[PDB]
Amino acid sequence: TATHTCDYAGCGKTYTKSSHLKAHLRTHTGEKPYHCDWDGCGWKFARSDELTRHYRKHTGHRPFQCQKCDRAFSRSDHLALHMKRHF
DNA sequence: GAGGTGTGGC
DNA sequence: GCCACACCTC
Ligand SMILES: [Zn+2]
Ligand SMILES: [Zn+2]
Ligand SMILES: [Zn+2]
Repeated sequence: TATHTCDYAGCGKTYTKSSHLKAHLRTHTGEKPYHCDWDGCGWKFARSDELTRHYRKHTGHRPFQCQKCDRAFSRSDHLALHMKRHF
């Protein structure tokens, strides 16, 4: 039940929220509103969370620490898969 | 691990 | 719109 349809070149992809469609439309337009501000870096991204992932390459930030060993991860889904190895 | 992206509470 | 969740593919 998706009411927000993409009307670009007969794409037809449909989403549940308008903000989802607006983000998808960037695949057709090449718009990248989220700019890395790291010194000397000119990378830009269509989604804010893609920029977050990029910043963690600059900072080495790994917020998701495994509570059963010393390993840490930049993303929760990486940790979740690793945790299965403990059980 | 990384890239891409569909989803939904707020 | 922000943000992280969740899943697929490589
Ligand atoms: Zn489209
Ligand atoms: Zn950067
Ligand atoms: Zn572990």
